[PDB]
Order: sequence, then structure tokens, then C-alpha cells
Amino acid sequence: DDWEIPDGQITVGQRIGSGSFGTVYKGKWHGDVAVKMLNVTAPTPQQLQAFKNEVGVLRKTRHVNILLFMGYSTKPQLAIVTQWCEGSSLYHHLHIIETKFEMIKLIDIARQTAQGMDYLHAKSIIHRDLKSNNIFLHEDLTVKIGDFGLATVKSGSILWMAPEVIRMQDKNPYSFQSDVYAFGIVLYELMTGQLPYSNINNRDQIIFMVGRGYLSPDLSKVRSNCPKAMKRLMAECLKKKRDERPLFPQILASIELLARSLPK
Repeated sequence: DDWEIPDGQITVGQRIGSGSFGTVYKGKWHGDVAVKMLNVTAPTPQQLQAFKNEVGVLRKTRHVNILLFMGYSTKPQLAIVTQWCEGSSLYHHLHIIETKFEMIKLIDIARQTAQGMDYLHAKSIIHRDLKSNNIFLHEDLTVKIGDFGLATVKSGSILWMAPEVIRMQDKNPYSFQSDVYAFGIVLYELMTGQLPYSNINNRDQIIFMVGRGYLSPDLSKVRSNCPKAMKRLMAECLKKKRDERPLFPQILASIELLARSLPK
């Protein structure tokens, strides 16, 4: 009980990243940890909610494929301490340093990610921001899903937004199915090694057309050595029509049955 780190025990160092929901630092609390803070001297009303919420969602997670939550702090300043990922984002590997994993290390990263996402959904959580940027490859052999800022229990990163979400249909577009779509865009970059719509350089247009249904991820460019069972699954997770995407349990089983009869 109480994951409120006793006061004045955390110590932040280098500055990793940031955004609009706080800036991330690399601190130290019983070893290396990633500390997410809110420096604005006085926590505004709405912000104190971004906090209480996230922390509230994180503490419900205890799974090997979810970034381990260790504790939160308030006194010095609002902070969320999580383990320190010793590696890099699936993004960074694929699109910045262009790492070349075998088709086994890929079908695995897929398996693991879906393993954790299946977990979050059972606990009835919706991520709402799964990207190849929030998936870190810990120790270069462990998938850690992270960034639960927008997670719920029922951001110019539009490349992973299901169409029903971009089109901001009504007021509750998000759903397990929306997450299954973002999982779809990741299998995509795992299999193609590239981001979608790389040939279009206008956000408004991509956003528009993708929600309108005119534009869609080119499937004809998945590796030669990509199992047919997989390419077929990828397209199912990308279905333009929300209610036809499989849920994770199914996705998990597939990625697994298509994992045995590989071969070598």
C-alpha cells in the first residue's frame, strides 16, 4: 500500500525528453529510474488530474511487458518514477538507426507487444497512444509498453490513430479496437521497416484522407520473408471498419500459431 515515495529521496539528473504533459529526466531512486515531472511551480487544477489519473492507471499494472511503475511523489513536485529502460524505442531502432532484426526477432517483438496489450485490456485499460515510440526494447530483448499519459479505464502522432478517432466521430471514439488499429500500424513498420504515408508531406491532408477513408497504408511493401499468416493479420488489424478488427486475445493466438510452423 501507498507508492508515495518518501519525500526528498528522488534525485533527477539528465533531461531525456518532454512534451506537454511534463518533462522526463533520468534520476536515481534505489538505482537508475526514469522520473517524469511537472516543473511549473504551482500544479494547476486540470493538471493535478493528468497526474492522479496516470498514477491511478499505472498502479494497476504488474506485467513483464509493461514499463514497471515504481512510485510517485508530490511534495517536492508532481513526479512519476518508473524503471529505467536500458535500450531504445522500437521507433529509434527501425527509423533512426535502421537496425535490422531477423524475421524472428520481429515476429517476437510483435508477440510481446500484443502480450502486454492483451494484459492491459484484461485489466480493462485502453492505452490511446500506442506508437513505435512508446515501445522500448529493453536490454535489446524485452518489449516494454510505456507512456500512459492518455491511458483510461472505461499529441501530433496521427500515424497510429484509427480512422474513427481522427474523424473524432462523436465523443468516445477510443476503444480496444482503436488500440488494435495502432497495433496494426506497428506490425506495419515492423514488417516494412518504414512509417506509413512516407510519400506525403502534409499533415492536414494525411489526417483528413485517413479519416475520410481516401488514404490507407500501402500493404504491397511488406518484406518477402514475412509470413502470409502475418500480412493477413496486419490487414485485419487495420480494417477501416472498427468492429471487424480482432481483439488482442485473438491477435495473440494468431501471432503464436503462426510462430511455430515458421521454420528454419
